[PDB]
Amino acid sequence: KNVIATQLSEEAQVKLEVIQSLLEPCDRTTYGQKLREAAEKLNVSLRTVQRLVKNWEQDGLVGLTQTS
DNA sequence: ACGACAGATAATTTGTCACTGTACACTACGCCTTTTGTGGAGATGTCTAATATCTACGTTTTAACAGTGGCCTTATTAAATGACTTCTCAACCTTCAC
Repeated sequence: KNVIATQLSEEAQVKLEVIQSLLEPCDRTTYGQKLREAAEKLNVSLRTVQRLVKNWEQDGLVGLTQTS
């Protein structure tokens, strides 16, 4: 059933801030650079943003917020 | 792309040790109520054998006397006594004697 995110920490808000920018509809000719302009503000390599968006789709806002 | 090798790295628990909040300060099984089955007199009710009493049952004994039954010989003549009965209870005249 439903899992609701609450008490998001500020680095999770940073994760939200990229996710809300990647939510603009894109294609391979646009994903790569619109990802990279986020990777530079995540300050971490592209593949982590891939796992971030993976977990975001896999679990939502509670996917980008770490589980103990 | 993603995810897939060996290894980094942010947790996660294990273990130290300075610090502090707290009890020890004697102070619950005890006060009080109700039910309740067991128990001790103690007034009262229960109801008999029996040793008379208390007359009668009537039943013996007495004597009094009543009735039955046996016996008792009968004659004559005399006497005494007491009685009974019957009969009787004249009257004038003549004759011879003094």
